[PDB]
Amino acid sequence: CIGYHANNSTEKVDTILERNVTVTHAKDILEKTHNGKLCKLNGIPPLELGDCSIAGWLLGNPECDRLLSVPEWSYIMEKENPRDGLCYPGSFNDYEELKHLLSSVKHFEKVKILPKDRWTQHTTTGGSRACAVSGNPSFFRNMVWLTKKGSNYPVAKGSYNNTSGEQMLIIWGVHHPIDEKEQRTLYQNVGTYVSVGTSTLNKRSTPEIATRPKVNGLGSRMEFSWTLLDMWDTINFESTGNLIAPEYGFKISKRGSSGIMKTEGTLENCETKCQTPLGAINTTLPFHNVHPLTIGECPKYVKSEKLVLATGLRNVPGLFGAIAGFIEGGWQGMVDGWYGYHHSNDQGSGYAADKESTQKAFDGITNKVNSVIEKMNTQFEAVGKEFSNLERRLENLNKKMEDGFLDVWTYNAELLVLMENERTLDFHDSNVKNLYDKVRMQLRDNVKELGNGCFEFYHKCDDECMNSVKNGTYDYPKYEE
Amino acid sequence: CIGYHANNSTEKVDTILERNVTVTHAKDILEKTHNGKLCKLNGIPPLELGDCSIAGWLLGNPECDRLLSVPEWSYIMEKENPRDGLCYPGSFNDYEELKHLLSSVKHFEKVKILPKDRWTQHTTTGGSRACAVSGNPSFFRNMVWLTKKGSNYPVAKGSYNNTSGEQMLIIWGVHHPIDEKEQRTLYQNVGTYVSVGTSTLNKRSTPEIATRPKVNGLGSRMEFSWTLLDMWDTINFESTGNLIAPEYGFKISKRGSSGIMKTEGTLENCETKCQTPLGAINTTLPFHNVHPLTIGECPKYVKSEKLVLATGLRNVPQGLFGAIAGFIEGGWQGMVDGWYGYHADKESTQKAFDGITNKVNSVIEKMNTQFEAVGKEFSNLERRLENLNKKMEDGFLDVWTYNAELLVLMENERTLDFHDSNVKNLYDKVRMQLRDNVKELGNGCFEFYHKCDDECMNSVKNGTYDYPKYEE
Amino acid sequence: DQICIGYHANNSTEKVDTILERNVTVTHAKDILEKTHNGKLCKLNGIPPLELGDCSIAGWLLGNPECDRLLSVPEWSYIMEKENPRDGLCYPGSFNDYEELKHLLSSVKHFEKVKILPKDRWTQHTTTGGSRACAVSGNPSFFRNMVWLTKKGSNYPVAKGSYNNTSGEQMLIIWGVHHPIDEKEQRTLYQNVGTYVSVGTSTLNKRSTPEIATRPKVNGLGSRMEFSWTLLDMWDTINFESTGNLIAPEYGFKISKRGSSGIMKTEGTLENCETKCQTPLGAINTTLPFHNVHPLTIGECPKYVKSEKLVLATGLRNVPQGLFGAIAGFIEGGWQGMVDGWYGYHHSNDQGSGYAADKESTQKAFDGITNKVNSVIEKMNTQFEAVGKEFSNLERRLENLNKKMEDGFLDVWTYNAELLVLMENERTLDFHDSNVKNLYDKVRMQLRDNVKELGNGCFEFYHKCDDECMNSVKNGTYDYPKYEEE
Repeated sequence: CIGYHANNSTEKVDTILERNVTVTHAKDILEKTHNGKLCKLNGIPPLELGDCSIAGWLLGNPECDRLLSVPEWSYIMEKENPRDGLCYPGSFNDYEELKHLLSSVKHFEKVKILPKDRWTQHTTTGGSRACAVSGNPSFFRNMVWLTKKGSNYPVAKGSYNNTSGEQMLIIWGVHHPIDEKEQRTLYQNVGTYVSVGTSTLNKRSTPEIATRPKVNGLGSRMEFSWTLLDMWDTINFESTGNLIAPEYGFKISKRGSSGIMKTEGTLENCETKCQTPLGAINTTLPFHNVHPLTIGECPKYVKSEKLVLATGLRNVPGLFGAIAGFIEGGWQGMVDGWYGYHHSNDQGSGYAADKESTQKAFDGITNKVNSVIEKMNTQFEAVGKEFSNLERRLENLNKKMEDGFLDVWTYNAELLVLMENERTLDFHDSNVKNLYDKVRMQLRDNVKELGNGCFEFYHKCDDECMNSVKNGTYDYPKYEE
Repeated sequence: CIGYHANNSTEKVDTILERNVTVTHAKDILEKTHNGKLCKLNGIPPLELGDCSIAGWLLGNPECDRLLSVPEWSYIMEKENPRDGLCYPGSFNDYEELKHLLSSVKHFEKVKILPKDRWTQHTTTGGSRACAVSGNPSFFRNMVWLTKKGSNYPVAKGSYNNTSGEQMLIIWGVHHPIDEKEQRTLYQNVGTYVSVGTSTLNKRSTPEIATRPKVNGLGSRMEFSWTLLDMWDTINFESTGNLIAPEYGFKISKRGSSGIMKTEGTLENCETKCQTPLGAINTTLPFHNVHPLTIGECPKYVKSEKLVLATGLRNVPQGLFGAIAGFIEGGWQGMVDGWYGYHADKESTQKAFDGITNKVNSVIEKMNTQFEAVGKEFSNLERRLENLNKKMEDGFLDVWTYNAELLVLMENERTLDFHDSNVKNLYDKVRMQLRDNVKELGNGCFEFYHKCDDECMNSVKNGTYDYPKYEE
Repeated sequence: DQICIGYHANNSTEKVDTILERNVTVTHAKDILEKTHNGKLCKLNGIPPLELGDCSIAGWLLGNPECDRLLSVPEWSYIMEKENPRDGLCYPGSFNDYEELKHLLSSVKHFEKVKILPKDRWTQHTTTGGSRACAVSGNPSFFRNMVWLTKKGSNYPVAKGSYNNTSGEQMLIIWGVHHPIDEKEQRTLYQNVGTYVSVGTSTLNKRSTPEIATRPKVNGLGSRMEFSWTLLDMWDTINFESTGNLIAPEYGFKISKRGSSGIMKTEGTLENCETKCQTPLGAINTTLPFHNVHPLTIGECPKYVKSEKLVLATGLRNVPQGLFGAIAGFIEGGWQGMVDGWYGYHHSNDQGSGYAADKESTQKAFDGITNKVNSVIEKMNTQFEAVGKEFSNLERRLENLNKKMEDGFLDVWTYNAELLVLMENERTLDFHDSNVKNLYDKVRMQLRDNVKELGNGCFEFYHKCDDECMNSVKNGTYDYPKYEEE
C-alpha cells in the first residue's frame, strides 16, 4: 500500500483555487512581532532628546541642560510635540533640513568659537523671563544676546576661521522687536542689519518690527538661521543691531544620514538592525506588518495579517488525483516522513516511509521557502520624513509613494503566497502519484491493483520481498496463480 | 465516453505559452468604462469653480461673484487656465500650497473680520478699471484697498482675535507701483512697509517700485500672501503705505485633504468612489485604464487594452495532462449542464467552478486600494519636482502593467491545465472502476464487454460500479 | 525489435535555478539580463548631447572666458558635465534657482544666443569693468555675456534698459547683483550708497538690494556676484532699473523645448554613435526587459535590477548518459545522439538502430517556449526617463525622496524579476517532462498487448516490426494485425 502523511495540525492555508485548507506543515513569512523596546541601531545608540526639540537642544534652551548628548548616534528620538523648543518665541529657517542633517552623525562635538568675554563694547547679559533658570531671567546657553553698552551700540564684529578639522554647524539669530522703542532700548540705532559671510554663504537680515500677539509673554521674536562652515573657512559676523550671536559651533562628521523617530519610550540597551516605534525587529522574513515608520534595514511593510506558506501536504486524517484522491486519506501512523508504504504481511504489518523521496521533497520545499525569503533585497531607509506648513504637497508626494509601494508589496506578496501554495500541494500530489507509479511498474502482473493505492500480492511476499519493493529491486520469479 | 464542454464562444485569451486561444469562458479584469459624468465623491460634492482660479474666488474677483460656494466639498473643479484670476495683475505667494489646502474641506465659511467702515483715517474706495463691475471701476470684493485720505496716510492698524471656533485662512496683499509718483498719489509717504503678525507668523514687506510692462493696462502689481490663524490667536496688521487689507477671513475645518481636477464639464448629481476627468468609475476590478488623473479610491491604472482572465476551458468544437485537445480529441456542444460529463458530472463541475470562482476572487480581492489625488500642482520653478512625481507615477504604471499582464498569462495557462487535469482525473476515476469489463478505446470511450443498462450506467456516474461480470 | 521514446541531450553546461532546485544543467537557455554597454557616449535618438567639457552650466551661460571654445550646438538631448567642473563662477558668487535652470536646459529643441542690450548703448556708465579673477591671457576680463555697469567719472545716474522679446521664441535672460565687502568699494564703483537693482516682466517682479559684508576671499575677491534668471515670454518686455550694483545681460537665449531630460555626469566624450538609452559607462542597444549596467541612465531603458544573471531556461533538463516523473525519472537519462529535436524515438530492429525525433511535438514545445520567452520580454513597458536629478544644499530631503523611490523600484523589480525567472523555470522543466510523459503515453496506447512495456521507456515488440511498422508508430498509425505469439 502506498500513502502519505497526516497529523494533529489544524493550520489552514489558502491557495488560488481553495481556501481554508488544512495542511500538515506551514511557515508564516510575515514578521509580526516587535520587542516593545527602542534599541541601538547596528551598534550605535540613538540620540535621546527626551522632550526637547532639536532647536532647543542646539540653541541650548536652559530646559535642555541635562540631556544624554553622545558623540555619535544613528537616529534621533523626539517626542511628538517636544514642548521645549524656542523658549523665546520665534522661528528657525530651513529647520526640517537641519533635522535631516543631524539625524545621523559619526562625530558631533560642541566647541566655543566666539567667546562671550570678547564682546567688549556691547552688553552680553541680555536675558528674558521666558527662558527662566530657577525663577531667574536667562537665555539660550549657546547664544549671546548682544545689546547696547551705556547708550551706545558700536558696529558688532566677530569672525571664526574653522580650524577644528571637521565641518562645523554654526547657528545665529536676528531679533525682531515690536516697537521702535524696544528697538532703541536694546540697540539705540534704528536702521540696523545683521550680515553673515563665508566662502559660500552671504546673508543680510534686516530686523522686522511689527505688532504681534504675545507668545510666552513676548511679542518680539528671534529668527534663527544656520550654515555649515567648511574646513579652513571663515564665518564673518557684522551687525549694527539685533544680532543674536553664536558662542559655540558644532563639529559635525557624517556619515550616511538617517531620520528621526517619534516616540515616548527610552533606549533600553539592546541591539537591532531594524527599529520601529513599537519596538525592534530581529527577523529574517521578507515582510513584516509591525508598523510603517521604521528606521534601519527592514522587511517590506505589508497590509497583511498572515502570509502562511504551505510547506507540508494537505492534511487528511489535488492536481495529480492522488492525495485526497484515489488514495482517499492520509496516515497518522506513518511519522518518519511525508510519503511511504504499508504492505500486508503475514509476518505482521506497519509503517515505513520512502526516505529517498521525502528527502527530495524536503530539499525542494526548503528551497522554495528560501527562494521567497532570500531574493528580497533590503536597504537602509528612514521612512519618516519631516515637512513644514508650506510643504503639504511634498509631504503628500512622499505619502502617495509609500502608499504606492504598500499596495505593490501587499498584492504581490498575497498573491505570491497563494500561487506558491497551490504549487506546493500539487508538488506533494505529484510526488505521491510518482511513488505509486514507480512501485506499480515493478509489480504489474504479480499484484491485483486495488485502486485505493494498495497492491494485493498474487504471490507470497515476506519481509525480504517487501524490502525488494522499497529497494527498487523487485525481481521477479512468480508464479501464481 | 468521457469528454468536456464546448460552445459558440470566439473569445480569445493568451497564456505564457500560446496566444489567441479560444476559450469557453472569460472574465476581463480591466475596468475600461466611465460614465462621462462628474459626480459627488463619497456623498460630498466637488467645489465647482467654473472658470475662476482659486485666487479669484478667494480674493473675490468681481467676475466670480456668482459661484456655487458650498460649505463642504471633496475635490475642486477648475478649468485648465481659468481666465478669471488676478484681475488686478500680480502674484500670490505659496499658491500651490494654498490650493492643496483648499482642495478638500469639512467646513468652509466666509466671515467679516476687519470691516471696511472702521478704516476711518484712510480712503477705502480705491478701485481700478481692470476689475470692472458693469463698466464701473471696482475691486476684489473681499479686500480693502487702503489709500490716503486728504493728503495724509497715518499709520494703518488693524487686528483680529480669532474667536470663530475654527482655524481661519486670512489673505493679504502689498501693492507695488511703477512710479515714485504713483506712490505718492496713493500713499503720500515714500519709505513704507506692510507688517503682519501672529503667534507663529511674522512678515514685513516693503513695496518694490519698478517699471514693468502693462498687464490689464496696469504696470503696478499686487502681491498676495496668506496664513492660517489658529483658534484664539490674533493677526496684527500695521502699515504706513501700500497694504491691501482683508475684509473677510475664512473659517476652515478639514478633514483629510484631496486634490484639484482639471475639467470643462459640470457636476451631474450622481455618486462615485472614484472620479476621473472623463467620468466616474463604479467598479470592483483591481485595474482600470480610463485615465491617469483620478481622485478617490481607484483601481491601479495600467497601460493595457485588455486583461482577459480565462475562466472556462479551451474551446474545441467539432493541454498539460494530455486530455483536452488530446486523447479526447474534441469537446461536446451537446453537454450543456456543466464542464465535464459522460455519454454531466456535477460533483466535479462544482469543484472546478468553486476553484475558478476563487481564482477570480483572489486576483480581485487581494488588491488594496486607497484614496489618492494623482493630479498635483507645480509652479514654473518646480519642474524638477513635477517630474519626480511623473517618474514615479510612470514607475508604478510600468510595475502594474508588467505585473498584471503577466499575472493574466501565468494564471491562464494554469486554468487550462486545471481543466485538463480535472478531465484526465474523471477519465481515471471511471477507468479504475471498469478495468477488465471494458475495452478502453483510447478516445476516452469505454466499450462495455457486458450489457450496461441505465442502472449500470448510473452505477458508473455514482461511483458504484460493482461488478458481477464474466463476459469475454 | 523494440521501440523507444526519449528526449534531447547535449554538450551544454549552462545552469538555471527553479523555485525547487538550483544549479540545474539545461539543454538551452536565454539570459534576459542586459549587462553590456559599449563604453561610449552617444547621440540619443538622433540628437547629440550638449558637451560642456569642464564647464559648469553657469560658466557656459554667464560666459566664463574659460568657456569660450565649447561645442555649442543648436539642439541637444542631454547635457554632459564633469562631476565638479572647475570652471564655474570665476568671479565668486552664487546663482539662484540653479538646479531648476539646469533641468530646464537639460534638453532643448532650439537654443540661440542673441544680443539684446548692446554694451555700446550704456552711455553714462562705465562698461569696461573687469576683475583679475576672470583673466584672459593674464589680462583682467569678465563674463563675456554680461556687462559690469560702474560709475562714469564720479557719477552713476539711474541705469535703465529694456528688451521687448521679438525673437519669436521664449527667451532665457540672466542678470546679477554685486555685493561688495566695503562701504568704500561700494563708493569706488557706484558712488551712490543706498542702491537697488529692480527687474520686471509681465510675470516677474524682483528688487534686490546689495548686501555689503566682510567675507573670506574666494579667487582673491571678498565681494560676490549673485545671479538670477527668468524666461521672457514671446512679446513680453524685461525692464531693468538700477542705481548701482547691477550686472547686466548683454545677450539673451532663444530657447525652444521640447520635452526635457537630464544631465549626465561623465568624463568621456561624444563618439558619434546612436543609442536609445545612454549610461555613464556607455550606451545600451538592447531589447531585454532588465539590465544592470548602471543606475544613472538617460533615455528609454530596461528596468535596472541588482542581479548578476537572470537565466530563463528554454530547453529541457540536460541528462547525459521532474513533476511528471519522466525526465530524470522512469526514462532515466537523455540521448546525446538524438539531435534533430527535443523529443524522439529509438526503434531497434533487424534493419538497423537509429534515433528519430518527433518533430510534431518538438514544434509545439518550441513554439510554446518561444512564446514564454516573448511574454516575459514584450509585456514590459518602457518609457523615456532621466533618472539622474539635480538638487541644492537645502534640498537634501528632496534628493533623498528621489533616492528612496528609485531604491523602492530597484527592490520591486529585483525581487519580482528574480522570482519570475525561478517560477517560470520550474514551469519549463515540468513542461518538457509533461511533453515526454505524453509522447510515451500516445505511443503506449497504440501498442498495448503487442509489446512488453519495459519500464525504462522502451517497448519490446512481441511481433516483428520492420521499418514500415516503426513509421506506423511515429505516424500515429499503428494498426494492428498481431497475435503473436503468445
